[PDB]
Amino acid sequence: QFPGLANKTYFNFGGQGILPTVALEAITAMYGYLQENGPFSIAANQHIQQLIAQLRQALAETFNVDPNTITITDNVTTGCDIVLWGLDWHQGDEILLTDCEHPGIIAIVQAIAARFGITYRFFPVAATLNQGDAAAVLANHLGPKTRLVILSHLLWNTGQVLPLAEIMAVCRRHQGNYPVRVLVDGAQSAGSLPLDFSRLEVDYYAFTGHKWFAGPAGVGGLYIHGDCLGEINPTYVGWRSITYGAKGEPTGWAEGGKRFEVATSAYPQYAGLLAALQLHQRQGTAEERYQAICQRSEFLWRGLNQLPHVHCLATSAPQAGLVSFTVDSPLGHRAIVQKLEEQRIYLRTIADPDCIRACCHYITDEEEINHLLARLADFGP
Amino acid sequence: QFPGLANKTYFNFGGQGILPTVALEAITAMYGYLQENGPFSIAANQHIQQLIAQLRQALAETFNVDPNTITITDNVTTGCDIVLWGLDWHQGDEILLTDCEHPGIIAIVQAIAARFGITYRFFPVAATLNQGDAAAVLANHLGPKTRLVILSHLLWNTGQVLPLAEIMAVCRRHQGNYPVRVLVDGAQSAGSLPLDFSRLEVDYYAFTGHKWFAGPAGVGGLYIHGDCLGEINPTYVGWRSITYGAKGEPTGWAEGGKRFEVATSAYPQYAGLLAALQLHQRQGTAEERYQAICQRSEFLWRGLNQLPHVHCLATSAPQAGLVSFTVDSPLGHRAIVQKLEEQRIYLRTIADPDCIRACCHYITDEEEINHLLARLADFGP
Ligand SMILES: Cc1ncc(COP(=O)(O)O)c(CNC(C)C(=O)O)c1O
Ligand SMILES: Cc1ncc(COP(=O)(O)O)c(CNC(C)C(=O)O)c1O
Ligand SMILES: N[C@@H](CSS)C(=O)O
Ligand SMILES: [K+]
Ligand SMILES: [K+]
Repeated sequence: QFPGLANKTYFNFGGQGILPTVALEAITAMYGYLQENGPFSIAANQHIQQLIAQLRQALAETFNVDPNTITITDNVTTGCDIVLWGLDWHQGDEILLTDCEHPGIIAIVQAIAARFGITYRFFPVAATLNQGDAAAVLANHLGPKTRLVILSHLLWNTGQVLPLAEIMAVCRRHQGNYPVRVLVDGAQSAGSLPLDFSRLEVDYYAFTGHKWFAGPAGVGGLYIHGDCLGEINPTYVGWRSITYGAKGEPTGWAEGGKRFEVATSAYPQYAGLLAALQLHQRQGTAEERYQAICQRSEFLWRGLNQLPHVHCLATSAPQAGLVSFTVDSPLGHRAIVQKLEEQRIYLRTIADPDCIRACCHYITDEEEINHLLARLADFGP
Repeated sequence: QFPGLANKTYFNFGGQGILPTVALEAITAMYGYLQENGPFSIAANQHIQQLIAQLRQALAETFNVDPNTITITDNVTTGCDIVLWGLDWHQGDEILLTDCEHPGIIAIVQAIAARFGITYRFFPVAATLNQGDAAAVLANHLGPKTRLVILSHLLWNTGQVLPLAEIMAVCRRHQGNYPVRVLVDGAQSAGSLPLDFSRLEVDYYAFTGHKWFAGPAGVGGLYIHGDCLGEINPTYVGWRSITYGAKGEPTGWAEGGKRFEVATSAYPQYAGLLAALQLHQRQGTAEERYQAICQRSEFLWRGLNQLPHVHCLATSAPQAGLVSFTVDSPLGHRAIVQKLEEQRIYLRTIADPDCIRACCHYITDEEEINHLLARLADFGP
């Protein structure tokens, strides 16, 4: 089902997943449908609307929520932009972000701070991978003007799964000028951790389809709890965002998540993500896949512990499929990742902390892990 | 090269262009390159950046401008959203729009009005298709508080080519509170009218590749004159928008137009637009192509004039490839467009004014036009 795995040793799912054959077939079939029946026509436009609704529904079912809470986007970042630019910020309002957030997300925050006169402070979570409590660190940083906390459910740099439920309680127990809300960056978590937003109570959860879900680059989504929808004003909008009047004029915002969708998008790619989502559910439940992912990451982590010059950041088994580690060598992590790539072994360098990250998916196997171990064994001080 | 033309009679280029074989080949080849070399790796990431640079450069050459003025987007609307949300609006600032702008664009202006307390009015341009002066109408509406004028270079509803140069001069000569700037919606003009931003001076020009340029749905762009760049603050941003420091931290904005680019997009589609652009230039100059488009639209227009129950909105030959008309019939224009599609003849209904629109491209032939005319003749009072 995943042809790209065969002639390589891939551990970069968190960067982009290997596209399954059913996804490529769906993409290709959609271009064909458009060429045959349109591309612009009553038939083609109806087929596109039906496709969009099917993908919105598939995502909704994935997270066990109502389709109205789902916005389709192009990537994780756009979901964060929609939430951050849509909040009715006031001068002096404060945003707290962990010290492990993506530089792109930090950039939106700086842009917001410049535009609305809000302020932002980081709180340290990287150091809580093996000890401490990230929820308690947050409690020690909440203030009177704190309105939004931004965190990645699964940290892209260290592989820690933040204690989201406990963190939500902490924010909800806080008595301040604002009911503290939390925007979750789910780039690594969605598609690997079992996520059920009925059971787990969240405010805003941004994700993408091109990483753990193994969809094509260019399609992602955003979840907004039904009760937080009214707090998010549309910013980037267009013809997909509105309801229409008698003369084709705008009369209001489209229902639910649609108000945040803009204009023409890569429709064939939506069919690709839908097909990939369906393939995963056929393999087993999110829970079974998650256990399989952990089985592989612990196997890799154990092997790495056995190599004398490799040092895993985590001192206990990985909580998900990310395994970060350093290598004692005169070379530097960037050179080591390049040398591994020359051997068709694919990992990624992490800037902070300075280390190397491997991603194990449920489709990763022991021979791949053992091959990675074999090649790393050669680096030394 | 344009396979989709066979077995249908297509006049919806303005909605979406028929994708050329070279474009589909380039899209498929890109998925293949990503499967073979990544999809996330040093090699794959470099190849994607190179592809992005090639597309930006090709767009730059298309309009005779420096690549630094080009932003890659997903559609026409996004370009307008970048310009509109990026300007530093103050209560009472005014935006003037023609009375023929797209509903999605009007909706952005409305969201802006609500958030910054700006105001907007329409100047009547529709009525200038056959008489009057749109530039003069603009002059009589220009005021001390007008900060920006939004207009479609080629009107999507009536097919009028607005006097952009004159209208630009009108705006330059004005003496008001703000130096008056003009944002152009080039959904219909780009790819049909010969456009040179070195010989034609514009401030902002939003376009897409999926209409007259015949690229895939999902890739477009925005031109911002260098003198206007600083006035546009990045709004939706992400990892593609910034430069990086030593610990991978944001250190400023990416070069030129890159700062308004967000995050992961459908890269294979970029290869598709690049290929469609290169084909579009393989077939004569923009002028030769524009003359061909007009030879086709005048032939349809003339033909429609001969049909007793059809009435073209334009009383002189169309200035571009759009030919709008009404039909005298109890059926209504939507039923007629549906019936035409039942015969694999593809046109579209326009909501204001109530009419039908046909798009003639340089690849449209007289047999297709004669076919549409034979079937249209069947309707009557
Ligand atoms: C926490 C997190 N947020 C946001 C993103 C940006 O992805 P989009 O392009 O979908 O907005 C990533 C991607 N990470 C990568 C690439 C990685 O860690 O290898 C991420 O890990
Ligand atoms: C003037 C104008 N502006 C903006 C758009 C929206 O395009 P994007 O999806 O690329 O933002 C269109 C679309 N027209 C159509 C569909 C038509 O003429 O049939 C348009 O004609
Ligand atoms: N290439 C950078 C972009 S920051 S989202 C990275 O993925 O680390
Ligand atoms: K070790
Ligand atoms: K007539």
